Amino acid sequence: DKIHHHHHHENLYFQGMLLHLSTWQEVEAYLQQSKGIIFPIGSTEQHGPTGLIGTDAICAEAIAAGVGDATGAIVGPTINVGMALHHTAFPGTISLRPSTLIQVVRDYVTCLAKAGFSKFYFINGHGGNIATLKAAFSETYAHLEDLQIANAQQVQCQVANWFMCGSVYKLAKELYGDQEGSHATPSEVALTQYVYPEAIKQAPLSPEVASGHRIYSAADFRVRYPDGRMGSNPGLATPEHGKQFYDLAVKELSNGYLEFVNAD
Amino acid sequence: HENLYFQGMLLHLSTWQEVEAYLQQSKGIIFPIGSTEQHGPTGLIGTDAICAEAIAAGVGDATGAIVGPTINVGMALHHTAFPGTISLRPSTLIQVVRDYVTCLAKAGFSKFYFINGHGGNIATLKAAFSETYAHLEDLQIANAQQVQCQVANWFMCGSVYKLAKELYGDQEGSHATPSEVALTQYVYPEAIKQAPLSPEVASGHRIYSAADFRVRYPDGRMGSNPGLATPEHGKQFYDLAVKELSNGYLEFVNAD
Amino acid sequence: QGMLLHLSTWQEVEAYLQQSKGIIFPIGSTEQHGPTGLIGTDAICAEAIAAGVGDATGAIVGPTINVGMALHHTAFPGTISLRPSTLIQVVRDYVTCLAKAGFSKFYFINGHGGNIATLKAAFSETYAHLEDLQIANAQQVQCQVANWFMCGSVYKLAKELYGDQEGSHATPSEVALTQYVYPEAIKQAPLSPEVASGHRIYSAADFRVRYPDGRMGSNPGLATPEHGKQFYDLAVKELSNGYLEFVNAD
Amino acid sequence: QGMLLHLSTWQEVEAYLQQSKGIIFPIGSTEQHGPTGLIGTDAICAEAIAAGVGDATGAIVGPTINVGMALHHTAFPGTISLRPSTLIQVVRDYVTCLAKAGFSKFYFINGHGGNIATLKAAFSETYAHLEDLQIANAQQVQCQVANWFMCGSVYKLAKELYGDQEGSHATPSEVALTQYVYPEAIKQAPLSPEVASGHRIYSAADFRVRYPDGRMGSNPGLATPEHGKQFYDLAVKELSNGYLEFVNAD
Amino acid sequence: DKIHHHHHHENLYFQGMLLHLSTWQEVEAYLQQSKGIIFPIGSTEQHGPTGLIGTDAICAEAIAAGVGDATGAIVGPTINVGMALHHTAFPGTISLRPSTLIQVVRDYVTCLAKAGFSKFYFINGHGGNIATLKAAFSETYAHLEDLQIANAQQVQCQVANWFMCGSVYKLAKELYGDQEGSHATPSEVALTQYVYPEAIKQAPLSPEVASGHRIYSAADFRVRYPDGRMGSNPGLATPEHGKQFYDLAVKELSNGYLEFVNAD
Amino acid sequence: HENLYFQGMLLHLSTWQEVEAYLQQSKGIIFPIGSTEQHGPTGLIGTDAICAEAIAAGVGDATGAIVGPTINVGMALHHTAFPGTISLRPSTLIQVVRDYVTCLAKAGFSKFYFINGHGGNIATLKAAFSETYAHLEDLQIANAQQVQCQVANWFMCGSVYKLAKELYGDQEGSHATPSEVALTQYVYPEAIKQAPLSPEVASGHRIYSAADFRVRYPDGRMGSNPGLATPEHGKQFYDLAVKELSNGYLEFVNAD
Ligand SMILES: [Cl-]
Ligand code: NI
Ligand code: NI
Ligand code: NI
Ligand code: NI
Ligand code: NI
Ligand code: NI
Repeated sequence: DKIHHHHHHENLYFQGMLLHLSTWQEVEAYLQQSKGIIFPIGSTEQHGPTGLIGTDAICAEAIAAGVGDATGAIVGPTINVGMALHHTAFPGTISLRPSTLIQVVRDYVTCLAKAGFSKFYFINGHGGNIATLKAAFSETYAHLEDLQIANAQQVQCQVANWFMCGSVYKLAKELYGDQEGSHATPSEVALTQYVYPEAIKQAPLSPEVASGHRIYSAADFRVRYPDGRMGSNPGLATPEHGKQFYDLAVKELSNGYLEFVNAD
Repeated sequence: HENLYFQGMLLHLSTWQEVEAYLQQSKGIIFPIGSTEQHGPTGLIGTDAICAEAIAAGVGDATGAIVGPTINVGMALHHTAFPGTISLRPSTLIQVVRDYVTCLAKAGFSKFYFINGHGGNIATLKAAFSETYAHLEDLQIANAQQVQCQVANWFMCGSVYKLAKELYGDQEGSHATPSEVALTQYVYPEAIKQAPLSPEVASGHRIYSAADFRVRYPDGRMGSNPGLATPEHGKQFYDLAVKELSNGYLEFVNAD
Repeated sequence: QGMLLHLSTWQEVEAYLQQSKGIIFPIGSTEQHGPTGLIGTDAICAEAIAAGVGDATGAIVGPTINVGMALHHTAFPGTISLRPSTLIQVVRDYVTCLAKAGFSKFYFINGHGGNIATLKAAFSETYAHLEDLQIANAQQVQCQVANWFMCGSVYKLAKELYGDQEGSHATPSEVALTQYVYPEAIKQAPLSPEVASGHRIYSAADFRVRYPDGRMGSNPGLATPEHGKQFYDLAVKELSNGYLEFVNAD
Repeated sequence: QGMLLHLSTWQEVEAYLQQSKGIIFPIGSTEQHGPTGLIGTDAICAEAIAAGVGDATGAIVGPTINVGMALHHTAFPGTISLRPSTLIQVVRDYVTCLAKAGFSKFYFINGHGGNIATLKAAFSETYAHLEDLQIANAQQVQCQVANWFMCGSVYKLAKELYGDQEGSHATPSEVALTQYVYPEAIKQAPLSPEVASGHRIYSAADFRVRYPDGRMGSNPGLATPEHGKQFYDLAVKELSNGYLEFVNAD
Repeated sequence: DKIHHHHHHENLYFQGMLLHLSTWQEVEAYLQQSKGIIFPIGSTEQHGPTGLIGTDAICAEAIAAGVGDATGAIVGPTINVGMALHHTAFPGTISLRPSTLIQVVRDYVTCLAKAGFSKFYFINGHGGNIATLKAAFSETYAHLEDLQIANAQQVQCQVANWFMCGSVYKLAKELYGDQEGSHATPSEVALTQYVYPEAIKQAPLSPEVASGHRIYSAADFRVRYPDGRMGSNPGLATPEHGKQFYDLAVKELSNGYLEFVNAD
Repeated sequence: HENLYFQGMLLHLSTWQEVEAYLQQSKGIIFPIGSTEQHGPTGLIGTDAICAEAIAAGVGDATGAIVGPTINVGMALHHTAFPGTISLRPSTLIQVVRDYVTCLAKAGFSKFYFINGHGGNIATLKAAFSETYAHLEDLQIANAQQVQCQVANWFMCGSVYKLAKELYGDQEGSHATPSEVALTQYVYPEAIKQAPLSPEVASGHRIYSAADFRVRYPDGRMGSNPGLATPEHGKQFYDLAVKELSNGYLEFVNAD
């Protein structure tokens, strides 16, 4: 079909309750039952010769829709561009400054907190967002207090990193060992291959890959990691492994969301 | 029978090496930009992002453009008294646009075509374009003088305005319009909403604070009867918009 | 009838606020207007029109915003511009101060097309800020921009007198108005026969490549001060009616 | 001799820049000046003095910065103020635009004491910004603020005519100068015999508690326009000499 | 003595080479030999009934001076106020916004990078600074690139958290067990008692202490942790334990600084 | 023989419960604010922070004030062409001051006395005070109308200026002065520096860009012979400053 030609993506994403496919009256009705909302947050950045530039957004989005569906949580629109400053020496990377992302998060949370949302669960696909997100939460809490927003004291934000789930790390170790690496990992590439089997990329991977975890300026990054991979053999990925990572991430983060939303 | 061949690509479904190859033949990129805001009793909160994203995909598919990820939240401050609206400040959106365009300009992109679904974004976007040009000059980005941004508003296309007037007349209105709701019904037939619509609807175009807005427009509609929308009409709006914006994109990217 | 804020005492502004909540700001720009045009053109037009509207309506007229969003003209010497982000914070500051005192109808009489997008962005920023601050009248505060050069009567007279030679910048209509206001500062300079048509505006460096003498499509040699008085009187009449329709609306 | 930037073409500014790198900005404020003082006082004084200095020196005079840092006066209706942070970004924008064109001696003729600290902060911010941007003339760019009310001759005449009744705000010297410039706008209003002495300025709410009619220590009833002309002529002479010593220094 | 009445502090702090006790010519001479600089970073925040409001700054400062002395590193002036937004419901807490701290770090690093410093080792005493600091580094790298600062590509920042040293955690476990907690910990209080034996505080500690690690708004924080402690029995601290923590932290972070400054 | 009794306390050496008790009797707090900047061939980079911090400690010790932690980096942009200078932008320092004062004002502090060692901080600090008052009003902080900030510059004390003129005459100068270097020698006798000082020193008070500053003042001095400094002179400056600022603090905190 002309409009809808990513069928695996559509099966995974168009489940549960998306904010974008709801009316304001439906959101008002939802808010009688729950004050929780899930934001998928990723990145638009290089993922080596074979990785999708959207990998982090693709992963977060797909898992978030799954968690929404499993928990009854409303799922907001995906934050597609985050803090990816160190990947800007590769073309197609888009990044905000940390200071810009903090203001974006502040704006999102303030609008929704005024409506009565108080449990904000960010399902994150990009390690580089973690620090800025946590900073943004702190900035946001102080802003809500300064505004004397009615529910300010109740408003809570948490980031859940799908790639830090214990079930996910344990499977990646079992399948890929010390070739999982830190960026353009076979686990995340596996997941993208499951969501978008039509976009599986064929490209050579140099047989030696730069290792280590050191990340400074964009210019330094590309010198250290010339093809953009850190330590990783994404050629071990399969869409079958991808489904496994999807199912583990959704199960573990459904429990995590429910523990969050049900906590005081 | 027919085949389906897509000219362009989603940035998100491309590798850095595919982007590099692309920049050898073109310096253009399309961004769909919408909004997450109330659209009345029957309208999707995502309407403007859905319309932008679908049209932008169609234009990419007909022209060869790389299409970037959808900017899903925009300048919707006057809609914040209805739950589910998310808005950036204008000042925040200026810095987001500045950040997007600076990163891609450094890579050699120079023609940024924003396909917009929300009239509230227009002023802030144009302001962002001016701010960005001056920033690119300040940083002495190698291609700064060649970098061009344009906003194309699907709902201002002459063929769209004309078809809306034929189909809906004075019941098109200004917000939660049957033409935009019709497009969302075509795109997502299984998300078509049923709710009551009061027969009298507040008219006029005056928009100030969020709290004033909800008093003037109690259900969220401005002048509109989105109950007139059909997915069949939707397909006509899609086609008209994609044609016109495909020609617009190509006229822009090939201009000096 | 009308008063310049600058020529009023605070006690007079207090007395004014018992009878009206409206204030007019002239907003222009400091930018090149071709070989014969004044760098202050947009400020001059806006200031003079706003004074006349004040006189006709009894409105209080604030001080002229002389520097606006003119970034695309900075490749010509004498241009002064704010960043859009700066002008947003300027407008937010102006309106917050005056909203706190009781003003709630802000009518910006604008002389520069480059300001419009940034002003509309500034309005939206300002409404959310007044709500954040819980300013007493926040919900009633309204801002409107009125562009003298988009008045129906002004556009019509421009089209009748100059046709396609009006163009988009350094226009004979605005130059005519400035000749009327400052007959001592009427400029004579060469005007190359060739002038770029089209409306494309990007970086400042690109703008001067496209529009080498600073004009966009215009023949400002057609301007006379007699035409200038007609534009003045027309803009004052139409924006006097616009101001009153605004301040009396709900 | 001197030219208003607003009444010049870009070609005239280009010709000017072959002979001089200097520009004068009048900077004032929009704020209460007691029962008899004009809200535009500081702008009016600065604008008029700067015009006269331009005439005497051949300097180009930029458009008047009409709204400055007047936050402590916002409990009185009609005050307009920028935040210091906003005024910093305004000055940075002005000077960056003009430095790029070749201007390198920026002489700010100031009418409001409240601006001084923010202007000096703005200068320092601006120098670092021009260095960050590697603007061609960055190292040569200099800004100076000249406060007409701190001119030695002005202070002296004020002390001779008014003594201790000069005070610190809504002063007879500044009011005299405004009567001279706008004889049509001379105000009459009651002036309570009691007026607070002392110089303490904190929040806007505290300021109006301390200075209930807006005056600080002043008897502006002493002002005449004849005194106003003396202050005008003195400020023009001293700041004409100050401008020339500035533009000719290394 | 009248001017100098904190003698243990002075013995620990006035060693090695402090930037503040150097001329510009001495700094120029230093830069021929090394491009590294240590910043102590702490916080000004409540530390329970018995903890010093300066604890995080006191700890970072004292350890940084020790590391400077052991390594030959120049030690910059202490960043006394950081990101402590969640402690503001207790009087005497001072905090920056994350966005403000990012600009502070950007300004410090830009000035020093222009002079030729390229290895910035932040010895941190406050967990709440970590996210904002990492964000600030990223913002700073992109700023240095935008400025085309001569050494931009070489400039590296790292944060080293004294309380996350493996030798420190291992001693705290051995001495305090599960009464170490997360805030106003006996380990950090022990360290302050060693640096400032004259400022040892006597105050009652409620025998039950709120546990858990959840931190949201300042208002929520004080409800959760009424005396300001998280999980901790700082009454187990002694100045003798303090010396041990000081010596372990200096040894481990001297190795960490040397590994950092000597790395490519 | 003599005893030493200190009236006030360092905020850093106090508990939150001691601060609460203190706020029952006083709403005053002192901040030492200095700078990290070159001070010529013989001057400490920390001079302004050292002088502020020592004087502020002395004032606390004589008056009962709580003294906050030293603001060690200030507005020193014109000193950045000499290595070891650290400066905030004025705009950054405004937000730092705003953040400090907002947090402490919410706790009930209302008299903020800044003991300053660097003339370059004065303009930015005064600007910060105005910005902060407006911010406190915007936030409707309970004590906003009572919050007062003052800057006291030790080097502008009448008794300090007078003693400097007696001791050093026209060789005091404007930067890296013998009076400030003398105070640092008294405070830190073991950090006294020996380096050559050219007998001719550039005079005048003109300060613009950092690069201009180094051309005008090649060794960093403005008009000064800091070789005249002794720690004995230092003690006199310390004593004079602490007396005058102790009276200043008490006059401020007890004023309406
Ligand atoms: Cl982190
Ligand atoms: Ni990834
Ligand atoms: Ni819409
Ligand atoms: Ni014009
Ligand atoms: Ni005045
Ligand atoms: Ni701690
Ligand atoms: Ni000094």
